[PDB]
Amino acid sequence: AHHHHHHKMLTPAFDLSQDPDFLTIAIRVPYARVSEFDVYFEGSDFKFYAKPYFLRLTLPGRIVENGSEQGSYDADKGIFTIRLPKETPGQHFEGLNMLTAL
Repeated sequence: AHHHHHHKMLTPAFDLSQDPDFLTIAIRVPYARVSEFDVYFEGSDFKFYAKPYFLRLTLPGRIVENGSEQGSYDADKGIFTIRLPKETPGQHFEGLNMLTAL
């Protein structure tokens, strides 16, 4: 037997990874109705916009603003990736596996 639970802006699924220089956020946007996306970051705050998607995260550490962030999109897979430079090089961000949309 199957039971489905259903609980409009969408919150996108996403996957996180890191190395000592960057935090990488890969955002699943298959149902995007735009081909232009906007990202804002400030300290540990992260926002991503692409109608109908909105994603806000509080990151486990801070990101530096110096224009060195790296954005790219894969139209085949429907995934936007942003690499965000760590304010403290070598800081290992903890608990990424349980980070959840604000």
